[PDB]
Parts: sequence; C-alpha cells; structure tokens
Amino acid sequence: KPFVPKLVYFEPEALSYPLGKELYEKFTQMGIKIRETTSHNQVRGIPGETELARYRNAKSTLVVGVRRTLKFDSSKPSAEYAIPLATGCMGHCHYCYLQTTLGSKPYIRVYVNLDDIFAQAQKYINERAPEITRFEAACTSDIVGIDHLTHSLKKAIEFIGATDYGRLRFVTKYEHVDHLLDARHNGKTRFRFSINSRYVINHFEPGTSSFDGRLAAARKVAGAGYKLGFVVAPIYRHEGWERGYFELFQELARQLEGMDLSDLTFELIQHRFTKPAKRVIEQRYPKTRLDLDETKRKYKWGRYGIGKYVYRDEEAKELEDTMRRYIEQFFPGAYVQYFT
Ligand SMILES: C[C@@]1(Cc2cn([C@H]3C[C@H](O)[C@@H](CO)O3)c(=O)[nH]c2=O)CN([C@H]2C[C@H](O)[C@@H](CO)O2)C(=O)NC1=O
Ligand SMILES: C[Se@@+](CC[C@H](N)C(=O)O)C[C@H]1O[C@@H](n2cnc3c(N)ncnc32)[C@H](O)[C@@H]1O
Ligand code: SF4
Repeated sequence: KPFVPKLVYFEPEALSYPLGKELYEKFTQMGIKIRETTSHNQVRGIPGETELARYRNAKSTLVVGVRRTLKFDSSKPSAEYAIPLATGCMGHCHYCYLQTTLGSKPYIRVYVNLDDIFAQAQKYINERAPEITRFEAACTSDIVGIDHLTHSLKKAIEFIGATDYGRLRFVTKYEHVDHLLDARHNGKTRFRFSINSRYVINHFEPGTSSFDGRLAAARKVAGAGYKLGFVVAPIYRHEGWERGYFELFQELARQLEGMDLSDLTFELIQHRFTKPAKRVIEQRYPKTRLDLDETKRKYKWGRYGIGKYVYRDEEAKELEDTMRRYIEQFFPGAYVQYFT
C-alpha cells in the first residue's frame, strides 16, 4: 500500500544528480513506464480522454525534476518558510486545498537538487540566527507519503538536525514512516499527523491511511524520539460534529495511553474553500457529500492571494472553544499552537 507511481517522467537535467540517477535505475528495474519531460513545469501526454481521467492519472504520475526556483515561499502559521522537496499528492481528499493551489499540476513532483535546496535553507537560517527558523516540508504535498521512494525527507531531517538554529516540521495522513525511525533528527523535527472525526475521514479522505494507521505511525515516531503533533483539519461542522470531535479526542487519548506527551502540540484549521475551488471539486468528486454552501460561511477577502469562505466568526469561535476544551480534558499540558 505504499505509493508507487504507474507512470514516471524525468527532466533530462535530473539525470545529472545522484537522486535522479538512482530513481532512474530504480524505476527502470521495476519495469515502470518512464518518459522524458522538457520541464517538470509542463509534462505532456498524461493519459485520459477527459479532465477527471487525466486528473486521476496525474495523481498516479511521478515527475523527477530540478528545483529551479530556490527562493522559498513563506509558510505562516506553521513555519517561516516552506522547504520545497516535493509538490502534489497521491491522496484524494475531497476538500483538499491543493485542488486550487495545484489545479493544473496534479502530478507528484520530487526535486533531486538537494544540495542546492539545503544550501538555500542554510542561507535563510543564517539570515535570521540566533533566532530559530522553522521550515514546513508538507506545504504542498504529502512528503511523508512519498518519501519511501526517495529518502529526501530523511536527508532534510538529518540536515536540519545538524544545524543549530533550524527546525523542521511536516504533517501527513500516511502510515509509511518506517524508513524515518532511525533518522538522526536530534530533536529538531516535529512529526505531525492530520486527524479528524470519523465522519470526515470516512466520507472525505479516500486514498489515505486509516485513523488507526496514522496513530500506529504516531506511536512509532514518538518511540523514535521525534517531537509529536497533530493537526486537526479540516474542522468541519457536519451533523453531530460536537460529539464527533469529542469521540476523536477520546479515541486519540486511548491510542496514546502510557506515552510521554509532555511536548505534544495541536494545530487547528477550520474548513476553508475558494470560489474557484467549488466548481473544481464539483466535477473532480461529483458524488461527494462535502457541503460548499457559501451562505453557511463568511467570505474572508484576500490580501496577496484570493479570498476564501470560512465559518462565521461566532461558529468559528464555537469550534475553537470546543476543541480547546477537549484538548484540555484529554491532553492536559498539551499546547494548542493556533486556530485558523
Ligand atoms: C500544513 C499547513 C502548512 C501551510 C500551508 N500554507 C499554504 C500552502 C498553500 O499555498 C495554501 C493553501 O491555502 O496554504 C500556508 O500558507 N501556511 C501553512 O502553514 C496547512 N495550513 C494551511 C491552512 C490555510 O489554508 C493556510 C494558512 O493558515 O495554510 C496551516 O495553516 N498550517 C499548516 O501547518
Ligand atoms: C494540503 Se494538507 C498537506 C499535508 C498532508 N498531505 C496532509 O493532508 O496532512 C495540510 C493540512 O491542511 C488540511 N486541509 C486540506 N484542505 C483543507 C481545506 N480546504 N480546509 C482546511 N484544511 C484543509 C489537511 O487536512 C492537512 O491537515
Ligand atoms: S493527504 Fe493532504 S495533500 Fe493529499 S489529498 Fe489529502 S489533504 Fe490533500
């Protein structure tokens, strides 16, 4: 069940890097169909005679390229910067914000020029030191879910672990963490899992690991000394959400029974969606029960980007207050980093 692509593209230039060569050798040996692409920013001939088909097939397609944009995006509130190791995901979460963010590039891209990327990360760390600089590695991908193929995240973990002022963090819905358990993280990596109510997981998170799988993985990473965290997102006011999210934290507490949870973090994100995201979702997941009724939402206008629908302030406050109380009840001492 670990992700393996059905189609792989290589940029010619990727072959000049160790990871490029390694991946080319691996995938040719596996007998996977391999193609050449002139830029990972434009891949041709992904199969499908319809949009939804090419979309589905794109999500089983890997592209091995070189990161040419070495300026890092901001990644608040998670981190100062997004470290670009991969883009895209094999998951099919109905609400996924990547459907607008990566609308046109739904294939999984991994970058092979780690030397360049880690060098630039160090430059950012240097520019702010002795202030701590955090990097988010899962801004635009499930980096953990694909990493068994590349070990790029493992390399990033060990790179950051060697710095004084750098810290790393990422979040996943995948359980395939075994190759990361012996990484020399040096306590500078927060390993997070996305969790949610039974309703949201069962109806909206196909193609991801089960809740039990995520928690089995969470026990493994805490066992290996990683700082642990959870991202409760998207917080979605389904019928019976109040008891739905109560049952989440109750089951969470039961699944972490007898563990050191002295440095446990929670991050809380309410469901959000853009106007372009709606009609996109409607034809990528035509039978979803996801509610995208804008009349049940308030519009938050954009600053540098486009705006989005979130819950009205009072309903958003109810969610925040309720999650905080459950976290206080079941995980005393645990730190809620933000609600948004
Ligand atoms: C995993 C994330 C990473 C992240 C992504 N992003 C970007 C990536 C993408 O371009 C966009 C999607 O709205 O959000 C961001 O600005 N800040 C982040 O912290 C996900 N997010 C989302 C939530 C919201 O859409 C946006 C800002 O809160 O980031 C978050 O707040 N916490 C995280 O830890
Ligand atoms: C883009 Se997700 C990338 C990392 C990894 N593949 C993962 O799924 O955890 C980052 C987080 O944001 C949430 N999230 C995704 N879409 C939305 C959304 N529309 N509203 C509100 N939240 C949304 C997801 O549940 C994740 O907790
Ligand atoms: S696992 Fe994360 S990035 Fe992948 S489809 Fe789901 S929400 Fe989107």
